[PDB]
Amino acid sequence: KHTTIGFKIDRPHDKVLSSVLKNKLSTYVKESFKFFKSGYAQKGYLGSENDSIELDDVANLMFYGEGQIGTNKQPFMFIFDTGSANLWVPSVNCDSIGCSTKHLYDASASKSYEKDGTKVEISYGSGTVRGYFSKDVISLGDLSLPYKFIEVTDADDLEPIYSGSEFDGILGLGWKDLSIGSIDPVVVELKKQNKIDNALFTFYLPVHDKHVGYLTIGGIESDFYEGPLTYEKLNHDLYWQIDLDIHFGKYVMQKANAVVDSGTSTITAPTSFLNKFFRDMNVIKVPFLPLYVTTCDNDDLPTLEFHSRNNKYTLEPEFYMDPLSDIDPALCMLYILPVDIDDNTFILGDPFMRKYFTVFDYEKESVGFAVAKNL
Amino acid sequence: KHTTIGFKIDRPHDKVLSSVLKNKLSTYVKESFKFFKSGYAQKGYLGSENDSIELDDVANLMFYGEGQIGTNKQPFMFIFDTGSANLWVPSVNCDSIGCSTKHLYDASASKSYEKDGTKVEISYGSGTVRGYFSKDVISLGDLSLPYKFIEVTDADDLEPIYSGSEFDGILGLGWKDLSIGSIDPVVVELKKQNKIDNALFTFYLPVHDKHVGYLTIGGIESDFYEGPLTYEKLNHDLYWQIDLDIHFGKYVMQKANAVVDSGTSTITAPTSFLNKFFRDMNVIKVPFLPLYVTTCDNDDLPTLEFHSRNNKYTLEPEFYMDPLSDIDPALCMLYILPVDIDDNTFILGDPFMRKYFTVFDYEKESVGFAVAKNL
Repeated sequence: KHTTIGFKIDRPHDKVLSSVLKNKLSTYVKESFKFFKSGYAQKGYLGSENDSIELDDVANLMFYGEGQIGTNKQPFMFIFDTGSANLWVPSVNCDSIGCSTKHLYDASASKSYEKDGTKVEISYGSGTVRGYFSKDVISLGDLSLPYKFIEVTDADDLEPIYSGSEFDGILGLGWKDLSIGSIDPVVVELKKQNKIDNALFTFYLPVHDKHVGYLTIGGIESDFYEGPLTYEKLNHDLYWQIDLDIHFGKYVMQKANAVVDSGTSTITAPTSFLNKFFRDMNVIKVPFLPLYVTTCDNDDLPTLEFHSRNNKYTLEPEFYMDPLSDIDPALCMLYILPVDIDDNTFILGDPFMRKYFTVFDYEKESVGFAVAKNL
Repeated sequence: KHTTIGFKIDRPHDKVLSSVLKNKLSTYVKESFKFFKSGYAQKGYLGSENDSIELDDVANLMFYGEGQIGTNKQPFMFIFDTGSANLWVPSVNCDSIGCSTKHLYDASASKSYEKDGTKVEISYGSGTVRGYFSKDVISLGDLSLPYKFIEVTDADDLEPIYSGSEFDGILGLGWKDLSIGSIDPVVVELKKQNKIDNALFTFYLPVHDKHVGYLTIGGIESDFYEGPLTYEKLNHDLYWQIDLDIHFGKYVMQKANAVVDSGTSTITAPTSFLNKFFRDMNVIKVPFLPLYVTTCDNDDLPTLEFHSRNNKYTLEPEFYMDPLSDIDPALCMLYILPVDIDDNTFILGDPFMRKYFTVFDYEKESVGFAVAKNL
């Protein structure tokens, strides 16, 4: 009924596990864990100021390569960003060495191009791009619309991520125009132009395949979930985040800020909060590897809880643990990592959304949750 | 000619390595080193706020020799400690668990015992003993004098080192500190009572028997050194501390304070200074073990230099490293540790004393160094 587009996910731990096998670091990982099990060193290690998780360690990049712009169907690889409204592609006029390997946009080749030319710059966490506004028809599956996007002519300040990544541009699934302008995100614009039923999108992330996800635009496919669909009002005008009381075992943070983001590869929690939980659960960090590890048969590990005013969400260990099958199947890595955004911000990333189908509704200014149906 | 007393030497790294072996951590040590010298993550690794060197446990060298008290010459093993000015033995009145295996002083069995009874608490490293003052005849080699010392009645806070080591008490070869007590240390008192030629003592650690050393009291034995013997005036009133410019390869600290110490198993250096040197030399800390390791075939390791106003002392790599023969004979441990004791302060412990015959002169308020005679 509603347009569904498949995407692929670049899982950050895949290159880490690859490196571990390639550099013969399996024994190092195993002995590191064994060392805290030898009881020699008392504490159990959870990292340091220099040995800590960074935002890049939890970036779950969502790639979509079927989008096209203009009458001559110019192809691009996009990544999704749930944190902003902007859509941009690199210009044929971009002279950056980063642009030399990308699919470029050529306005002169599209009969539906409409000039704007207003100079603009936008900044992400990984850097800044500059260019100017342009309008043309963007196609995403069976949806097409004239849309005002940014044509990037300078991507020098998006280094080293840009030249080292396989995307051309970014497609915004958030609220905030990062520029001086106030351009609606593409899902809102689709609704404004009467091309979809409602200004909403959903994420279905199949539990059986962690490298794929599905984005549905314009309405809810009930085949994706079972049981109640429940909504939580956003606690912010510009981001998909909500208020939740969050329980990690006996540790509770009341009225936490929970960001819902399929672009984050793990659950994240404030470092001080998570370290108390991990210490109790005999979880350790492998020194200078982005890996938190415990035994798979660890029967202290609880079902996480997330309480709103009216609803209660839970996440069983099977969703936030995965065995290190190529190292030692008795050892599991955890998909809960420490990230300090502020005092009370958690991110409900990929593992949460493998259990819960999610609805992002611009009209209702709410996120909806339902237990995903595994197909 | 002058009184020479032999002593046993207890080096703390032997206990560390025995524990590594017993706990089957040899592979952990080797793989940890292989990980970090590989430089995969960074040019690590040198510890952190959550992986630190603890001075008192890690580097507690013990020289211990025989002494007697009382007219029935009750025998004790004393630590010969240049960092303190107290003399104490455990009392028959000590009911501490740790005292149950020690030689205990019995005042009632000595005709020359004179009561005092003033109660005191004195500290050593992270530990303290409590007891009270007594006076009796102390015998050291062929010397004998009436002396005021402490009978310890509570050694509970000197655990676990007390019950884990062979010594009974401690003999102070340091300076009187009136904020602790007013008793002149035994070597000063011996000269006061005209029982030795001069208020000085020396240490000789012959290389041909590494588990034994020699304390000489009252004068300098020519048999123990070769070449010139040069003195350095103390730059402190309470400690055997001197002013040096110190070279660790290309890293130079001007106006360093260096304490010569019979209770320290390593050279110690300020962390920021030493870490620069270790990074350059591919020296790595084994995480959560007090071991700094490199390959034995490391040709970059330099002869350390110690410059005073008039003299220059040096310490070749042979003195500050040793192969880890029972773990991996291709790896060597370094006897240099990062400890922040105070501004610009280094300790010259065992590795320095193994090259240099050392003279501690109370009258000249100086230390003296000469190359020790070893065939």
